[PDB]
Amino acid sequence: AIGIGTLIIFIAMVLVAAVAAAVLINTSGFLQQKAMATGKESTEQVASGLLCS
Amino acid sequence: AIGIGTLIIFIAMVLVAAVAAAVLINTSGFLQQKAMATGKESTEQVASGLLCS
Repeated sequence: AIGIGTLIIFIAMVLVAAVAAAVLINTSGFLQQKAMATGKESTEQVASGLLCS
Repeated sequence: AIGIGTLIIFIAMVLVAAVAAAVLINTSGFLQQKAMATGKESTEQVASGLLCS
């Protein structure tokens, strides 16, 4: 009798961990974009300019 | 984390020293002209003349 239930709740544990992992993976992706963008943009700003002759 | 910023501000140090150097170089140029001019002119003045016979 006991055995049956153990299996069922095990399935839930798996799925819930999976769902949480998805958040972390996705979020890391979302940040990767902006992280790079900010650095490149900021460098181009400080480095570039024109000079009166 | 720290490394990133060090690089960026280094760039600024370079450019600011460059801009200051430009002033000194240019200014020296501006003075070179007048310095010479004054000497030549002044000599020609003291040396030249006419005499009644």
